[PDB]
Amino acid sequence: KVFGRCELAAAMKRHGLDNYRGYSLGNWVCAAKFESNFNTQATNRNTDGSTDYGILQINSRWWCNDGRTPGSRNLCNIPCSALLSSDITASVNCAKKIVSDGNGMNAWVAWRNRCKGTDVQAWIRGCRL
Ligand SMILES: [Cl-]
Ligand code: NA
Repeated sequence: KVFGRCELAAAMKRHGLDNYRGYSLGNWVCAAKFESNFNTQATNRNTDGSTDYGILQINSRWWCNDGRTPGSRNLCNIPCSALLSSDITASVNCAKKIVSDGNGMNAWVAWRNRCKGTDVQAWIRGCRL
């Protein structure tokens, strides 16, 4: 599914991401544009050989098991495939655990490289609040 911008803003608020560990809702919406272009089915290869999955692009080396990444820890006890669904619960439960891993949202290179230091409110401007 390719979520509409305000549709995704609405969903992440439902699960309690607005201001989670101090990161305003718009930082998450901003992360989800640039990681995946708003698409729950997104999958990408990293060099280290790991793959990034879904809306936020959760990585298989630590975070979910995909069976092809040596040394995977499956720190969300989850199949990476389940994070491509249309129901973003698993991707949020896991994202809550990553962000809480100390380096915050800097765990997302597109957040660092593109969201951070910006007016992350443009990402929810027009959302019915
Ligand atoms: Cl932080
Ligand atoms: Na893993």
